[PDB]
Amino acid sequence: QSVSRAAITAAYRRPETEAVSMLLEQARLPQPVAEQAHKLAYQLADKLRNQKNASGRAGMVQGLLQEFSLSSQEGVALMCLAEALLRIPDKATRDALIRDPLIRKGVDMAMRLMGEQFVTGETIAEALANARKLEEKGFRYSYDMLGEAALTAADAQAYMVSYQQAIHAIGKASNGRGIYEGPGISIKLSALHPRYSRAQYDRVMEELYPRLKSLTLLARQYDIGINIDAEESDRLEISLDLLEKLCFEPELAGWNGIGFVIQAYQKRCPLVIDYLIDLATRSRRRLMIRLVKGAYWDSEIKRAQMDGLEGYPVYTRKVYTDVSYLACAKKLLAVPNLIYPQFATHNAHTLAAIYQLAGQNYYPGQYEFQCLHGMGEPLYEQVTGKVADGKLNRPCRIYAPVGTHETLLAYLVRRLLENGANTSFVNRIADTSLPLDELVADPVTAVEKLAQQEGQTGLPHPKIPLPRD
Ligand SMILES: Cc1cc2nc3c(=O)[nH]c(=O)nc-3n(C[C@H](O)[C@H](O)[C@H](O)COP(=O)(O)OP(=O)(O)OC[C@H]3O[C@@H](n4cnc5c(N)ncnc54)[C@H](O)[C@@H]3O)c2cc1C
Repeated sequence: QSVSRAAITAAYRRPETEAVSMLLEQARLPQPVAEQAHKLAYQLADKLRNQKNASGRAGMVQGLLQEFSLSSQEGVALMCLAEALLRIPDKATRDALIRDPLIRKGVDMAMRLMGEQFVTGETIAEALANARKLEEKGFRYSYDMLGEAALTAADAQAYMVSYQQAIHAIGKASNGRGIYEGPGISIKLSALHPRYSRAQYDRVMEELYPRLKSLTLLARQYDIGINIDAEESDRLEISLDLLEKLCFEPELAGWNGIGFVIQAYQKRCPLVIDYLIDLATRSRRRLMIRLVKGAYWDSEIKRAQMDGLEGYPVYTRKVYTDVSYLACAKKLLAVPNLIYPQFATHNAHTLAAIYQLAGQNYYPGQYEFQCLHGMGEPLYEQVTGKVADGKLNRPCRIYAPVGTHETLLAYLVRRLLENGANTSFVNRIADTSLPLDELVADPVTAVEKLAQQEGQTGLPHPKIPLPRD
Protein backbone atom coordinates (compact mmCIF):
# COMPACT_ATOMS: atom_id res chain seq x y z
CA GLN A 1 2.53 -2.74 -0.90
CA SER A 2 0.00 0.00 0.00
CA VAL A 3 0.97 3.67 -0.12
CA SER A 4 1.69 3.79 3.65
CA ARG A 5 3.60 0.47 3.72
CA ALA A 6 5.90 1.41 0.82
CA ALA A 7 6.71 4.73 2.48
CA ILE A 8 7.80 2.75 5.59
CA THR A 9 10.03 0.49 3.54
CA ALA A 10 11.55 3.51 1.77
CA ALA A 11 12.46 5.21 5.06
CA TYR A 12 14.12 2.10 6.56
CA ARG A 13 17.68 3.46 6.69
CA ARG A 14 17.41 6.99 5.28
CA PRO A 15 20.41 9.29 5.83
CA GLU A 16 20.33 11.05 9.22
CA THR A 17 20.79 14.56 7.90
CA GLU A 18 17.64 13.97 5.85
CA ALA A 19 15.53 12.28 8.53
CA VAL A 20 16.39 14.74 11.28
CA SER A 21 15.85 17.74 8.94
CA MET A 22 12.37 16.45 8.19
CA LEU A 23 11.43 15.92 11.83
CA LEU A 24 12.61 19.27 13.10
CA GLU A 25 9.64 21.50 12.34
CA GLN A 26 7.24 18.71 13.38
CA ALA A 27 8.99 18.40 16.79
CA ARG A 28 9.37 22.12 17.49
CA LEU A 29 7.27 23.33 20.40
CA PRO A 30 5.64 26.75 19.70
CA GLN A 31 7.08 29.65 21.83
CA PRO A 32 4.54 29.59 24.72
CA VAL A 33 4.29 25.78 24.82
CA ALA A 34 8.14 25.54 24.88
CA GLU A 35 8.44 27.79 27.94
CA GLN A 36 5.62 26.16 29.87
CA ALA A 37 7.28 22.80 29.06
CA HIS A 38 10.69 24.05 30.25
CA LYS A 39 9.19 25.40 33.50
CA LEU A 40 7.34 22.17 34.30
CA ALA A 41 10.32 20.05 33.28
CA TYR A 42 12.61 22.11 35.55
CA GLN A 43 10.16 21.72 38.50
CA LEU A 44 9.81 17.96 38.03
CA ALA A 45 13.54 17.39 37.70
CA ASP A 46 14.20 19.67 40.72
CA LYS A 47 11.77 17.82 43.05
CA LEU A 48 13.08 14.50 41.73
CA ARG A 49 16.80 15.18 42.12
CA ASN A 50 16.47 17.03 45.42
CA GLN A 51 13.80 14.80 46.95
CA LYS A 52 16.01 14.19 50.01
CA ASN A 53 18.07 17.41 49.63
CA ALA A 54 20.78 15.76 47.49
CA SER A 55 21.87 19.09 45.89
CA GLY A 56 21.64 21.17 49.06
CA ARG A 57 23.81 18.47 50.69
CA ALA A 58 26.25 18.38 47.77
CA GLY A 59 26.75 22.14 48.21
CA MET A 60 27.54 21.74 51.90
CA VAL A 61 30.31 19.23 51.17
CA GLN A 62 31.58 21.52 48.35
CA GLY A 63 31.51 24.70 50.46
CA LEU A 64 33.37 22.95 53.29
CA LEU A 65 36.01 21.51 50.93
CA GLN A 66 36.26 24.98 49.32
CA GLU A 67 36.44 27.43 52.30
CA PHE A 68 39.14 25.48 54.22
CA SER A 69 40.59 23.24 51.47
CA LEU A 70 40.37 19.46 51.99
CA SER A 71 40.35 16.44 49.68
CA SER A 72 37.46 13.91 49.42
CA GLN A 73 39.12 11.80 52.12
CA GLU A 74 40.24 14.47 54.58
CA GLY A 75 36.68 15.86 54.43
CA VAL A 76 35.18 12.39 54.96
CA ALA A 77 37.66 11.86 57.81
CA LEU A 78 36.50 15.02 59.57
CA MET A 79 32.84 13.92 59.35
CA CYS A 80 33.76 10.61 61.04
CA LEU A 81 35.19 12.64 63.94
CA ALA A 82 32.20 15.05 63.99
CA GLU A 83 29.97 11.94 64.07
CA ALA A 84 31.67 10.49 67.18
CA LEU A 85 31.58 13.97 68.76
CA LEU A 86 27.83 13.89 68.24
CA ARG A 87 27.52 10.59 70.13
CA ILE A 88 28.92 12.28 73.29
CA PRO A 89 25.69 12.66 75.32
CA ASP A 90 26.56 15.82 77.37
CA LYS A 91 27.44 19.05 75.58
CA ALA A 92 29.77 20.26 78.37
CA THR A 93 31.93 17.14 78.07
CA ARG A 94 31.93 17.43 74.26
CA ASP A 95 33.10 21.06 74.24
CA ALA A 96 35.70 20.53 77.02
CA LEU A 97 37.16 17.66 74.96
CA ILE A 98 37.43 19.57 71.63
CA ARG A 99 39.01 22.58 73.34
CA ASP A 100 41.63 20.37 75.05
CA PRO A 101 32.36 -21.61 37.04
CA LEU A 102 33.46 -18.78 39.37
CA ILE A 103 32.92 -16.15 36.64
CA ARG A 104 29.59 -17.71 35.59
CA LYS A 105 28.40 -17.66 39.22
CA GLY A 106 29.42 -14.05 39.82
CA VAL A 107 27.62 -13.01 36.65
CA ASP A 108 24.49 -14.91 37.66
CA MET A 109 24.64 -13.43 41.18
CA ALA A 110 25.29 -9.83 40.14
CA MET A 111 22.36 -10.17 37.70
CA ARG A 112 19.99 -11.28 40.47
CA LEU A 113 21.22 -8.58 42.85
CA MET A 114 20.91 -5.76 40.28
CA GLY A 115 17.75 -7.15 38.69
CA GLU A 116 15.43 -7.43 41.65
CA GLN A 117 14.62 -3.72 41.65
CA PHE A 118 13.13 -4.17 38.12
CA VAL A 119 10.93 -7.14 38.92
CA THR A 120 7.48 -6.73 40.49
CA GLY A 121 6.99 -10.43 41.38
CA GLU A 122 8.17 -14.03 40.68
CA THR A 123 4.63 -15.12 39.66
CA ILE A 124 1.56 -13.26 38.36
CA ALA A 125 -0.46 -13.80 41.56
CA GLU A 126 2.32 -12.19 43.60
CA ALA A 127 2.68 -9.23 41.18
CA LEU A 128 -1.11 -8.65 41.15
CA ALA A 129 -1.25 -8.65 44.98
CA ASN A 130 1.49 -5.95 45.06
CA ALA A 131 -0.60 -3.71 42.74
CA ARG A 132 -3.28 -2.23 44.96
CA LYS A 133 -0.87 0.15 46.70
CA LEU A 134 -0.19 2.17 43.53
CA GLU A 135 -3.56 1.39 41.88
CA GLU A 136 -5.33 3.24 44.77
CA LYS A 137 -3.18 6.26 43.89
CA GLY A 138 -4.39 6.16 40.28
CA PHE A 139 -1.60 4.06 38.71
CA ARG A 140 -2.37 1.34 36.20
CA TYR A 141 -0.31 -1.79 35.31
CA SER A 142 0.79 -3.74 32.20
CA TYR A 143 2.23 -7.14 33.23
CA ASP A 144 5.20 -8.52 31.29
CA MET A 145 5.78 -12.26 31.70
CA LEU A 146 9.58 -12.16 31.41
CA GLY A 147 11.14 -14.40 28.77
CA GLU A 148 11.84 -13.89 25.08
CA ALA A 149 13.64 -15.26 22.02
CA ALA A 150 12.22 -18.80 22.24
CA LEU A 151 14.79 -21.18 20.71
CA THR A 152 12.62 -24.33 20.48
CA ALA A 153 8.98 -25.32 19.85
CA ALA A 154 8.82 -26.36 23.51
CA ASP A 155 10.14 -22.98 24.75
CA ALA A 156 7.45 -21.18 22.75
CA GLN A 157 4.72 -23.48 23.95
CA ALA A 158 5.75 -22.84 27.55
CA TYR A 159 5.66 -19.04 27.03
CA MET A 160 2.26 -19.35 25.37
CA VAL A 161 0.83 -21.14 28.43
CA SER A 162 2.47 -18.67 30.78
CA TYR A 163 0.81 -15.87 28.74
CA GLN A 164 -2.66 -17.63 28.77
CA GLN A 165 -2.44 -18.22 32.50
CA ALA A 166 -1.40 -14.58 32.99
CA ILE A 167 -4.42 -13.27 31.07
CA HIS A 168 -6.80 -15.35 33.25
CA ALA A 169 -5.18 -13.99 36.45
CA ILE A 170 -4.96 -10.39 35.25
CA GLY A 171 -8.47 -10.50 33.80
CA LYS A 172 -10.00 -11.87 37.04
CA ALA A 173 -8.19 -9.21 39.01
CA SER A 174 -9.33 -6.55 36.46
CA ASN A 175 -12.94 -7.60 37.00
CA GLY A 176 -14.49 -5.44 34.30
CA ARG A 177 -12.55 -2.21 34.98
CA GLY A 178 -11.84 -2.20 31.22
CA ILE A 179 -8.90 -1.42 28.96
CA TYR A 180 -8.11 2.09 30.21
CA GLU A 181 -8.49 1.92 34.03
CA GLY A 182 -7.84 -1.76 34.41
CA PRO A 183 -4.65 -3.79 34.06
CA GLY A 184 -3.41 -5.15 30.78
CA ILE A 185 -0.77 -7.51 29.54
CA SER A 186 2.34 -7.05 27.33
CA ILE A 187 3.68 -9.77 25.08
CA LYS A 188 6.78 -10.36 22.99
CA LEU A 189 6.20 -11.97 19.68
CA SER A 190 9.74 -13.52 19.98
CA ALA A 191 8.44 -15.61 22.92
CA LEU A 192 5.70 -17.19 20.78
CA HIS A 193 7.58 -18.62 17.78
CA PRO A 194 10.87 -20.58 17.65
CA ARG A 195 13.81 -18.67 16.29
CA TYR A 196 11.65 -15.60 15.61
CA SER A 197 14.78 -13.69 14.73
CA ARG A 198 15.03 -15.47 11.37
CA ALA A 199 11.46 -16.70 10.88
CA GLN A 200 9.96 -16.44 7.40
CA TYR A 201 6.58 -14.89 6.59
CA ASP A 202 4.77 -18.19 5.89
CA ARG A 203 5.77 -20.08 9.07
CA VAL A 204 5.04 -17.03 11.28
CA MET A 205 1.49 -16.67 9.89
CA GLU A 206 0.89 -20.44 10.10
CA GLU A 207 2.17 -20.82 13.67
CA LEU A 208 2.66 -17.42 15.40
CA TYR A 209 -0.50 -15.78 14.11
CA PRO A 210 -2.95 -18.37 15.50
CA ARG A 211 -1.29 -17.94 18.96
CA LEU A 212 -1.43 -14.11 18.87
CA LYS A 213 -5.09 -14.27 17.85
CA SER A 214 -5.88 -16.71 20.66
CA LEU A 215 -4.30 -14.62 23.43
CA THR A 216 -6.02 -11.49 22.04
CA LEU A 217 -9.49 -13.17 22.06
CA LEU A 218 -8.85 -14.20 25.62
CA ALA A 219 -7.85 -10.61 26.54
CA ARG A 220 -11.00 -9.42 24.87
CA GLN A 221 -13.19 -11.83 26.94
CA TYR A 222 -11.78 -10.22 30.05
CA ASP A 223 -11.77 -6.72 28.45
CA ILE A 224 -8.09 -6.05 29.29
CA GLY A 225 -5.44 -4.36 27.17
CA ILE A 226 -3.09 -6.60 25.22
CA ASN A 227 0.03 -4.85 23.98
CA ILE A 228 2.54 -6.14 21.39
CA ASP A 229 6.04 -5.09 22.56
CA ALA A 230 8.45 -3.91 19.86
CA GLU A 231 11.76 -5.78 19.58
CA GLU A 232 14.62 -5.70 17.03
CA SER A 233 14.21 -3.55 13.93
CA ASP A 234 14.35 -6.38 11.40
CA ARG A 235 11.15 -7.74 13.00
CA LEU A 236 9.16 -4.51 12.48
CA GLU A 237 7.71 -5.52 9.11
CA ILE A 238 6.47 -8.94 10.17
CA SER A 239 4.96 -7.44 13.34
CA LEU A 240 2.95 -5.06 11.09
CA ASP A 241 1.69 -7.98 8.92
CA LEU A 242 0.54 -9.76 12.08
CA LEU A 243 -1.14 -6.60 13.46
CA GLU A 244 -2.96 -5.98 10.18
CA LYS A 245 -4.50 -9.43 10.06
CA LEU A 246 -5.38 -9.34 13.77
CA CYS A 247 -7.21 -6.01 13.32
CA PHE A 248 -9.66 -7.55 10.83
CA GLU A 249 -10.68 -10.55 12.95
CA PRO A 250 -14.49 -10.61 13.11
CA GLU A 251 -14.33 -11.60 16.80
CA LEU A 252 -12.33 -8.45 17.57
CA ALA A 253 -14.64 -6.01 15.79
CA GLY A 254 -15.73 -3.06 17.95
CA TRP A 255 -13.03 -3.84 20.55
CA ASN A 256 -10.24 -1.28 21.11
CA GLY A 257 -8.01 -3.32 23.44
CA ILE A 258 -5.24 -4.07 20.92
CA GLY A 259 -1.98 -2.36 21.80
CA PHE A 260 1.16 -1.90 19.75
CA VAL A 261 4.57 -0.36 20.50
CA ILE A 262 6.40 1.94 18.11
CA GLN A 263 10.04 2.94 18.70
CA ALA A 264 10.94 6.60 18.06
CA TYR A 265 14.68 5.79 17.65
CA GLN A 266 13.80 4.30 14.26
CA LYS A 267 13.76 6.33 11.11
CA ARG A 268 10.59 4.51 10.14
CA CYS A 269 8.57 5.57 13.15
CA PRO A 270 6.63 8.55 11.68
CA LEU A 271 5.79 6.42 8.60
CA VAL A 272 4.61 3.59 10.83
CA ILE A 273 2.31 6.11 12.47
CA ASP A 274 0.79 7.08 9.08
CA TYR A 275 0.26 3.37 8.49
CA LEU A 276 -1.35 2.86 11.91
CA ILE A 277 -3.70 5.84 11.44
CA ASP A 278 -4.84 4.27 8.16
CA LEU A 279 -5.23 0.83 9.82
CA ALA A 280 -7.42 2.15 12.65
CA THR A 281 -9.58 3.84 10.04
CA ARG A 282 -9.99 0.79 7.77
CA SER A 283 -10.37 -1.63 10.69
CA ARG A 284 -12.78 0.70 12.55
CA ARG A 285 -11.05 0.84 15.90
CA ARG A 286 -9.05 2.93 18.27
CA LEU A 287 -5.56 1.49 18.65
CA MET A 288 -3.63 1.69 21.93
CA ILE A 289 -0.16 2.88 20.81
CA ARG A 290 2.79 2.97 23.19
CA LEU A 291 5.36 5.46 21.95
CA VAL A 292 8.82 4.63 23.24
CA LYS A 293 12.31 5.67 22.34
CA GLY A 294 13.64 2.10 22.27
CA ALA A 295 15.43 -0.55 24.26
CA TYR A 296 17.85 -2.22 21.84
CA TRP A 297 19.98 0.69 20.65
CA ASP A 298 23.45 -0.75 21.43
CA SER A 299 22.59 -4.02 19.68
CA GLU A 300 20.97 -2.29 16.67
CA ILE A 301 24.19 -0.27 16.16
CA LYS A 302 26.39 -3.42 16.36
CA ARG A 303 24.00 -5.29 14.06
CA ALA A 304 24.02 -2.67 11.28
CA GLN A 305 27.82 -2.41 11.48
CA MET A 306 28.09 -6.20 10.86
CA ASP A 307 25.53 -6.27 8.05
CA GLY A 308 27.55 -3.59 6.21
CA LEU A 309 24.44 -1.97 4.62
CA GLU A 310 23.78 1.59 3.35
CA GLY A 311 22.96 2.95 6.82
CA TYR A 312 21.44 2.59 10.29
CA PRO A 313 17.75 1.84 10.97
CA VAL A 314 18.09 3.95 14.14
CA TYR A 315 19.48 7.41 14.94
CA THR A 316 23.08 7.65 16.21
CA ARG A 317 22.72 10.69 18.47
CA LYS A 318 20.39 10.49 21.50
CA VAL A 319 19.07 14.04 20.93
CA TYR A 320 17.72 12.97 17.50
CA THR A 321 15.67 10.19 19.10
CA ASP A 322 14.32 12.83 21.48
CA VAL A 323 13.31 14.94 18.50
CA SER A 324 11.67 11.97 16.72
CA TYR A 325 9.70 11.14 19.90
CA LEU A 326 8.22 14.68 20.08
CA ALA A 327 7.34 14.77 16.39
CA CYS A 328 5.73 11.33 16.68
CA ALA A 329 3.88 12.41 19.84
CA LYS A 330 2.25 15.40 18.02
CA LYS A 331 1.19 13.06 15.20
CA LEU A 332 -0.37 10.65 17.70
CA LEU A 333 -2.13 13.42 19.68
CA ALA A 334 -3.81 14.86 16.58
CA VAL A 335 -6.00 11.76 15.95
CA PRO A 336 -7.76 10.86 19.27
CA ASN A 337 -10.59 9.11 17.51
CA LEU A 338 -8.02 6.67 16.03
CA ILE A 339 -5.32 6.27 18.68
CA TYR A 340 -4.95 6.18 22.45
CA PRO A 341 -1.34 7.28 22.95
CA GLN A 342 0.66 5.80 25.79
CA PHE A 343 3.73 7.93 26.27
CA ALA A 344 6.42 5.76 27.83
CA THR A 345 9.20 7.82 29.37
CA HIS A 346 11.24 8.58 32.53
CA ASN A 347 12.50 11.83 31.01
CA ALA A 348 11.12 14.95 32.70
CA HIS A 349 11.44 17.15 29.64
CA THR A 350 9.75 14.42 27.60
CA LEU A 351 6.93 14.16 30.04
CA ALA A 352 6.49 17.97 30.34
CA ALA A 353 6.50 18.43 26.56
CA ILE A 354 3.78 15.79 26.04
CA TYR A 355 1.71 17.29 28.87
CA GLN A 356 1.81 20.64 27.15
CA LEU A 357 1.45 19.32 23.57
CA ALA A 358 -1.71 17.40 24.63
CA GLY A 359 -3.34 20.86 25.02
CA GLN A 360 -5.89 22.12 27.44
CA ASN A 361 -8.85 20.11 28.58
CA TYR A 362 -7.36 16.75 29.43
CA TYR A 363 -9.83 13.84 29.74
CA PRO A 364 -8.64 10.41 31.04
CA GLY A 365 -9.09 8.59 27.76
CA GLN A 366 -7.08 11.19 25.89
CA TYR A 367 -3.69 9.61 26.69
CA GLU A 368 -1.66 8.08 29.48
CA PHE A 369 1.99 8.09 30.57
CA GLN A 370 3.88 4.83 31.11
CA CYS A 371 6.98 3.85 33.06
CA LEU A 372 9.04 0.76 33.86
CA HIS A 373 8.91 -0.65 37.41
CA GLY A 374 11.86 0.42 39.58
CA MET A 375 12.60 3.38 37.33
CA GLY A 376 9.67 5.75 37.02
CA GLU A 377 7.83 5.86 40.33
CA PRO A 378 9.63 8.93 41.77
CA LEU A 379 8.98 10.98 38.65
CA TYR A 380 5.37 9.84 38.45
CA GLU A 381 4.71 10.28 42.12
CA GLN A 382 4.55 13.93 41.08
CA VAL A 383 2.25 13.18 38.12
CA THR A 384 -0.35 10.61 39.00
CA GLY A 385 -2.70 11.70 41.79
CA LYS A 386 -4.91 14.59 42.93
CA VAL A 387 -4.06 18.23 42.11
CA ALA A 388 -4.70 19.23 45.73
CA ASP A 389 -1.76 16.94 46.62
CA GLY A 390 0.43 19.01 44.27
CA LYS A 391 0.11 16.41 41.40
CA LEU A 392 -0.59 16.79 37.69
CA ASN A 393 -3.49 14.30 37.79
CA ARG A 394 -2.38 12.33 34.72
CA PRO A 395 -2.53 8.54 34.80
CA CYS A 396 0.56 6.38 34.48
CA ARG A 397 0.76 2.70 33.58
CA ILE A 398 3.65 0.82 35.16
CA TYR A 399 5.20 -1.91 33.04
CA ALA A 400 5.65 -4.74 35.52
CA PRO A 401 8.04 -7.59 34.78
CA VAL A 402 6.97 -10.91 36.31
CA GLY A 403 9.35 -13.89 36.62
CA THR A 404 12.10 -15.87 38.38
CA HIS A 405 15.92 -15.46 37.89
CA GLU A 406 15.85 -17.72 34.82
CA THR A 407 13.83 -15.22 32.72
CA LEU A 408 15.60 -12.03 33.83
CA LEU A 409 18.89 -11.79 31.94
CA ALA A 410 18.04 -10.08 28.60
CA TYR A 411 15.64 -7.60 30.29
CA LEU A 412 18.25 -6.73 32.96
CA VAL A 413 21.02 -6.11 30.45
CA ARG A 414 18.70 -3.64 28.65
CA ARG A 415 18.08 -1.93 31.98
CA LEU A 416 21.78 -1.68 32.72
CA LEU A 417 22.48 -0.18 29.36
CA GLU A 418 19.56 2.23 29.89
CA ASN A 419 20.60 3.29 33.43
CA GLY A 420 24.34 3.43 32.79
CA ALA A 421 24.52 5.40 29.54
CA ASN A 422 25.77 8.95 30.08
CA THR A 423 23.12 10.16 27.60
CA SER A 424 20.23 8.77 29.66
CA PHE A 425 18.09 11.19 31.63
CA VAL A 426 18.01 8.79 34.63
CA ASN A 427 21.83 8.81 34.64
CA ARG A 428 22.15 12.62 34.22
CA ILE A 429 19.52 13.45 36.92
CA ALA A 430 21.64 11.64 39.54
CA ASP A 431 24.63 13.74 38.53
CA THR A 432 24.32 16.70 40.90
CA SER A 433 27.11 18.55 38.99
CA LEU A 434 24.90 18.76 35.84
CA PRO A 435 22.73 21.92 35.93
CA LEU A 436 18.96 21.41 35.81
CA ASP A 437 18.65 23.66 32.75
CA GLU A 438 20.97 21.41 30.62
CA LEU A 439 19.26 18.24 31.86
CA VAL A 440 15.87 19.49 30.65
CA ALA A 441 17.18 21.30 27.58
CA ASP A 442 14.88 21.37 24.61
CA PRO A 443 15.94 18.71 22.00
CA VAL A 444 14.99 20.70 18.88
CA THR A 445 17.15 23.62 20.14
CA ALA A 446 19.89 21.17 21.03
CA VAL A 447 19.90 19.94 17.39
CA GLU A 448 19.98 23.40 15.89
CA LYS A 449 22.90 24.20 18.23
CA LEU A 450 24.82 21.21 16.78
CA ALA A 451 23.89 22.10 13.22
CA GLN A 452 25.30 25.68 13.61
CA GLN A 453 28.50 24.32 15.17
CA GLU A 454 28.92 21.52 12.63
CA GLY A 455 27.77 23.06 9.37
CA GLN A 456 24.75 20.83 8.69
CA THR A 457 21.60 19.56 10.48
CA GLY A 458 21.38 15.97 11.60
CA LEU A 459 24.95 14.74 11.05
CA PRO A 460 25.59 11.29 12.55
CA HIS A 461 27.41 10.70 15.81
CA PRO A 462 31.08 11.52 15.01
CA LYS A 463 32.14 8.19 16.62
CA ILE A 464 29.54 6.14 14.68
CA PRO A 465 30.49 6.27 11.02
CA LEU A 466 28.36 4.48 8.38
CA PRO A 467 28.84 0.67 8.46
CA ARG A 468 30.65 0.76 5.08
CA ASP A 469 33.12 3.46 6.30
C1 LIG B 1 6.41 1.37 29.91
C2 LIG B 1 7.54 1.19 28.86
C3 LIG B 1 7.47 0.22 27.86
C4 LIG B 1 8.51 0.08 26.95
N1 LIG B 1 8.44 -0.85 25.98
C5 LIG B 1 9.40 -0.94 25.00
C6 LIG B 1 9.27 -1.85 23.95
O1 LIG B 1 8.33 -2.63 23.80
N2 LIG B 1 10.29 -1.91 23.00
C7 LIG B 1 11.40 -1.10 23.08
O2 LIG B 1 12.27 -1.18 22.20
N3 LIG B 1 11.51 -0.18 24.10
C8 LIG B 1 10.52 -0.10 25.07
N4 LIG B 1 10.65 0.84 26.06
C9 LIG B 1 11.68 1.95 26.03
C10 LIG B 1 13.05 1.59 26.63
O3 LIG B 1 12.89 0.36 27.37
C11 LIG B 1 13.56 2.69 27.56
O4 LIG B 1 12.80 2.60 28.74
C12 LIG B 1 13.37 4.08 26.95
O5 LIG B 1 13.84 4.10 25.57
C13 LIG B 1 14.04 5.21 27.74
O6 LIG B 1 13.50 6.41 27.23
P1 LIG B 1 13.32 7.67 28.21
O7 LIG B 1 12.58 8.73 27.52
O8 LIG B 1 12.86 7.13 29.54
O9 LIG B 1 14.86 8.14 28.45
P2 LIG B 1 15.86 9.13 27.67
O10 LIG B 1 17.05 8.95 28.54
O11 LIG B 1 15.31 10.47 27.46
O12 LIG B 1 16.22 8.46 26.24
C14 LIG B 1 16.89 7.16 26.38
C15 LIG B 1 17.27 6.47 25.08
O13 LIG B 1 17.49 7.14 23.91
C16 LIG B 1 17.91 6.16 22.89
N5 LIG B 1 19.31 6.39 22.70
C17 LIG B 1 20.32 6.24 23.60
N6 LIG B 1 21.47 6.61 22.99
C18 LIG B 1 21.19 6.97 21.73
C19 LIG B 1 21.95 7.41 20.65
N7 LIG B 1 23.26 7.57 20.73
N8 LIG B 1 21.28 7.71 19.46
C20 LIG B 1 19.90 7.57 19.36
N9 LIG B 1 19.21 7.12 20.40
C21 LIG B 1 19.81 6.84 21.55
C22 LIG B 1 17.58 4.78 23.43
O14 LIG B 1 16.28 4.58 22.95
C23 LIG B 1 17.61 4.97 24.96
O15 LIG B 1 16.62 4.18 25.65
C24 LIG B 1 9.62 0.91 27.01
C25 LIG B 1 9.68 1.91 27.99
C26 LIG B 1 8.65 2.02 28.91
C27 LIG B 1 8.77 3.10 29.97
